[PDB]
Amino acid sequence: EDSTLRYLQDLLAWVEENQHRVDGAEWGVDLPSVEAQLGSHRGLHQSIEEFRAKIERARSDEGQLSPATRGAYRDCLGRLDLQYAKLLNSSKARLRSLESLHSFVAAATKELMWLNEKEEEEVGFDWSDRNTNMTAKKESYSALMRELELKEKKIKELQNAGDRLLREDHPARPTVESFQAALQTQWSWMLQLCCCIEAHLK
Repeated sequence: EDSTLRYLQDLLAWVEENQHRVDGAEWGVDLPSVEAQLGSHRGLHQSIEEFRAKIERARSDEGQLSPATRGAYRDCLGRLDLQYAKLLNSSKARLRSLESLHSFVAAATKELMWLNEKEEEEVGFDWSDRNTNMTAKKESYSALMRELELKEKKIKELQNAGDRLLREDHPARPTVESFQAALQTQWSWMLQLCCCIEAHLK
């Protein structure tokens, strides 16, 4: 009777609270925070997929109702199939977006650390007059240029990847943009460093 209506409304409420959960969730602002959101959403998404079994069971118990109540029951089933479809598609899209975000953020983080580490090294080296071997200094700078020429292509590859996500209207725009800005800033610092260095080689 009403224990029936209550069960269908319970399933509806579950779907509805999770729609709320998916719709309002964060994306992350750095590698560890994005990984956490992705990890968390993977479990939520599995749970949503698994929820289907409860709907197909409610669907199965269809033939258990008397003729006078099958109509209303099916109506409610239709609402449930509908809301669930919305939820599942929202959850898939969130997973997809989290995966592409994580991939981009992970690659950018790696290149930011490489750049920062390279800067430390090159700052440590004695480029000044105290180092009297101008030949050795020139050979080091050349080796640096060689490395940066390769690295620059990778950085460009990353910026483009970010642009693709934006063109895609990725819902984590702010995080993507902030990593694009971070990469460009670090690159400019590296370029600046190269200028300081060549000042000692003239």
